Amino acid sequence: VNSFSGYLKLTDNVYIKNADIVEEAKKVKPTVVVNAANVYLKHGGGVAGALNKATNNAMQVESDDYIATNGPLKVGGSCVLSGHNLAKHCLHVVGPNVNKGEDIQLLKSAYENFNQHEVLLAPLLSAGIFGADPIHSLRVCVDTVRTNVYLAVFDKNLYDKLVSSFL
Ligand SMILES: CC(C)(O)[C@@H]1CCCN1c1ncnc2[nH]ccc12
Repeated sequence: VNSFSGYLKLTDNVYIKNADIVEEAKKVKPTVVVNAANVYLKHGGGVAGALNKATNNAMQVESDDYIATNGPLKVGGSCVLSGHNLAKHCLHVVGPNVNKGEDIQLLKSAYENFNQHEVLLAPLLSAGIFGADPIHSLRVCVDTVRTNVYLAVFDKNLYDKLVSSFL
């Protein structure tokens, strides 16, 4: 039993809700919140910009030190950093950005990072400003993640389409 509330159950391990991931994290304080990161950990917009803003830019300061030490992530890769005031940890995961010409096949690799964590709050990888089809991202999530994932979908209209079209 966990403290996630109001989710629709899609499969044995995947749950979905129309919600702002920032407000969800602040309420639940999950062990792991997933960020929709880029390889530079430059948290400018979308989920990343919103999460970072909610940390008063502390996420960006920590991220800049991480990059200065380690260099950029790989597309499809991840790193674990602090969750600041939002969660214990933030798993920064880089899905392919179609608006940069990146290979959508890397979306499965991106979701594989979730399997290293028993329970996560997360957005749909590569959706929104990353330019992929959210229906496809949900399918890849369900077919790749085996741990317990609670998906927050910001746009109510998109949420209804994801639910109604889910196979
Ligand atoms: C599918 C996406 C890209 O993840 C959705 C579609 C709109 C934005 N986005 C978000 N989802 C959850 N929490 C969020 N907080 C700020 C933005 C945001």
